[PDB]
Amino acid sequence: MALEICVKAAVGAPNILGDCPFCQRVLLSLEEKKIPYKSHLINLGDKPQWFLEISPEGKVPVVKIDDKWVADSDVIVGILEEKNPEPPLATPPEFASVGSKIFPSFVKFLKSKDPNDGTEQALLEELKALDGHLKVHGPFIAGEKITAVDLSLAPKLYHLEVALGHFKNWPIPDNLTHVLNYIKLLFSRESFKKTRAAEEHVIAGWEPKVNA
Ligand SMILES: *SC[C@H](NC(=O)CC[C@H](N)C(=O)O)C(=O)NCC(=O)O
Repeated sequence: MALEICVKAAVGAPNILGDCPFCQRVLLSLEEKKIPYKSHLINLGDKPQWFLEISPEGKVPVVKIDDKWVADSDVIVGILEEKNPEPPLATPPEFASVGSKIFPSFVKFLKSKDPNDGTEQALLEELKALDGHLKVHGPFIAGEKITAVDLSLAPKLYHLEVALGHFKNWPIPDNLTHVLNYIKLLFSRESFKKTRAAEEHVIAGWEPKVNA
């Protein structure tokens, strides 16, 4: 019965969330559904021994759906948006084609040993290719409503705004007229606003993950 979820505790502050935007996806779909769940803050620097019985890689996120474990957040989202008591949302439209390039390229932006100044010249055209069709639909990165492309990207855009803001506060121009207003929606709803990490505890989670 029920839903139990294991998620990133902050570095040094085990009672709050820190850097794992992949955990923030799982909170986002549960809070869009408003469905009852139970959350377990895992310290990744000192992992509970029983946590390997839930996640064989020792990673977060991992969940229990009806007490049965599921790891990796794109698989966890795939099962939650297909096999749950609230309506299923596992429908990827055309926005998943560009969004699946943005998905790793915005993690590589936060790991830009390979220059971000050269990478950004592709990211502006990735954002234009998404935004040019999203401005026909209006509100969300999957179109008229939240589906898999918001669940793939929404916490990663807020994580870029915070963690890239610490050294290269990269502006979204008003020509990206969906993207620049969609970032303001991350401070709203149950689905985005409840999932917002403490912003120092994103930055102090992300620094060693420029390397690791
Ligand atoms: S976010 C911190 C690490 N998790 C992941 O990177 C999850 C990637 C998956 N494909 C996903 O769920 O989407 C993590 O748990 N690191 C362990 C550590 O010891 O820090």
